[PDB]
Amino acid sequence: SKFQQVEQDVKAIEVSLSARIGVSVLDTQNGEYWDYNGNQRFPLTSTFKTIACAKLLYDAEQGKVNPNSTVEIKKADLVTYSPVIEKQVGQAITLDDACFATMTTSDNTAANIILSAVGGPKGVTDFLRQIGDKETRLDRIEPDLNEGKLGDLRDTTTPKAIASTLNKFLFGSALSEMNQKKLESWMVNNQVTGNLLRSVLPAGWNIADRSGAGGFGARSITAVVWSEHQAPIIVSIYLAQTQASMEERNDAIVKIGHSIFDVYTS
Repeated sequence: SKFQQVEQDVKAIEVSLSARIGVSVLDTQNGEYWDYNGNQRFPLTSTFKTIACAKLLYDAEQGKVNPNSTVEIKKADLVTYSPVIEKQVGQAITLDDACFATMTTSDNTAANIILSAVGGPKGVTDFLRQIGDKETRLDRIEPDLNEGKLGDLRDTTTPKAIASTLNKFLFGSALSEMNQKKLESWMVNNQVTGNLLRSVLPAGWNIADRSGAGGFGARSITAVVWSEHQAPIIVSIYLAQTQASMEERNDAIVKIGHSIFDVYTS
């Protein structure tokens, strides 16, 4: 009953936006969890980027790759929306800087550069299986992975699976404390989600997030929020197959986020 208002708000949105919507909330402090369509599948879109960069750090720890090695940027590699990389054609960028780029701006070419360095979609998926995520899967690179068609299993996750995976990445021991802080900082320094959860975040709270937008109205966000008096809470919100405008989909996320935060601020 704690999340009753949240459920009601999610139900109103699924009606008004005639959409498929899923939410998962994990309270690390007391081991509590709640979801609505938490086992349903939704397109990952840019929320996968966190996984690719987490794998870069993991692979680096094992010595599979040097995060400081550079990769040559060529004009033919450029894909839609690559603000950081489009200014560095003819130059070399380190894998670490490519992760900073894609995590803070969602730069798509930067994401493909990371994918080519960590075994591509197949390597990413195998990594997910190893950490215990049995649902999430990456199958294509940018931009094709954003198709978001109903029933397509490619490049999807469930609100609960990705929430659990983010929990392990940042608070488990798969990554060193150093790499956990690095991954966290990349999410904390995200520059492109000001109109989502950050806009309704309680005074004094912190947030590490990664969002996504794709075909057929796909919109989502995976975040971790916390404060001096509030242990980490993982939030996963996904919308799919809706004709709603981007503003309406952002509105949905801020309304749901607001209700979720209220559970803890009240």
